[PDB]
Parts: sequence; C-alpha cells; structure tokens
Amino acid sequence: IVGGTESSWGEWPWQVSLQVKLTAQRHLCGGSLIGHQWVLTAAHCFDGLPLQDVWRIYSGILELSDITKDTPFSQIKEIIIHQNYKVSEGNHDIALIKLQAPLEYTEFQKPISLPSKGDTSTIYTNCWVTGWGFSKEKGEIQNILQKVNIPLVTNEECQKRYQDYKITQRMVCAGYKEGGKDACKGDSGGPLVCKHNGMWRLVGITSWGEGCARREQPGVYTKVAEYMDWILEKTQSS
Repeated sequence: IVGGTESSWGEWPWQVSLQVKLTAQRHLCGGSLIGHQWVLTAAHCFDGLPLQDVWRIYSGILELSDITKDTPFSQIKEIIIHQNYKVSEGNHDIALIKLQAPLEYTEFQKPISLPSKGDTSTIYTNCWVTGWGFSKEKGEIQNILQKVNIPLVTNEECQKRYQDYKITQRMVCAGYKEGGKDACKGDSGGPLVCKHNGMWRLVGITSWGEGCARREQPGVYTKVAEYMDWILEKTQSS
C-alpha cells in the first residue's frame, strides 16, 4: 500500500496473508476471509507452481515479524481458479481457497460481507484498501498491515488510462487524479471494502495497475458483485 498508515487490531478482521514456506517464509499475496472455511483472493497469486502444501494462510495478524512457529495458520484443502482465467490476460482474476479446517469467528478474525450481484457501488464515495504490499513502486513488503482511503472512479474514466479493452464490466478502479495512494505488489488478492449505513461490503479484489500510485493511473480490482453467481456456486454445501 502506497501512502497508507498502520492499521489496528480488529480493524480489518477479514484480511489474511498468504505465505509460502521456502528457506525463509515469505508473504506473497493478501486474501479476504468470506466464511469459516473460505478465503477469496486473486487467481494470479498462483501463477507459479500448483503445489498446495507450500502455502500457509494467516488470519488475525497485524505484524509479519510477530509470526513465529507457535502462531496458528490455516492450510489449503482446495484452490478453485476461475475457469476463464489465463496467465497471459488480466481478466477473471479471482480464486477461492477452501481451508483444511473451518475457522471460528472472533473479534480479531471475522468474514467480510459479500455484495449482491446487481446492487450498486454508486452509494460509496471512498473505499479502503489494505495489505502488506510495497509502500512504493520497486519498494519492499511492509511489516505492519497498511490501510489507505481511495475514491472509486467510473470504468469509462479508468479505461482512458489503460489499453483498449483492458478494463471490463467485471472490474472496478480506484485512484486519485494526482496519485500518491494505491495498492502495489504484495497487496494482490486482498480487499477493497466500502462502508455505507454502518455496513462493510467487499467491493473489489486487488488485481493490477501500471506501476503504483502514479497520477491519472487508478488501481484495477476484480469487481466482486460481478462474480457472485460463481462464488455462491463454488462455495455451496456438498
């Protein structure tokens, strides 16, 4: 997160960190807890190897350096990448992770509510984007969970700043005319949430942008309302 500040315990109880245990354990992507056994993230976080056991999912955490061998984590039981996602294109950048064990909901670890398929984002002005990603372009993973407040822009406005056809109706963008505040590498898969009438909704999944926090260059997110049929079909009881 570029131009953000430090979050507090319980502020973003749905935020998780997707880490891979290599020689050192490394945060690679964010995600959002959407139910006891389900995390929603970006499909491109899995562009490497398909191995599930390398991943550790941490929830109810604020600071990456606080994690030690005794810190609890979740494991992956299943990864479900959208059938239309291709590594070579930006579209359909969404994936579900089913955890091996259901997590209980506590003040520190709780789901973000999902929207409805047709309901509107026009009731929102500014939304919040969070993560441990870079704090500048070519920066480094941040230790303490960062938050930044950014206005949504229309898709017509967003498409002015990107190559034709790259911004679809299933994406939403957010940015400031003169930049300085945006998601960046390492925030991918995390939440863009908006609050209205005291209720938070998951509106976007951090996906991509041209650099980070440049002027006239809104960040691009997968629009969650446009995938609600897919999300409900894939997560339904067996």
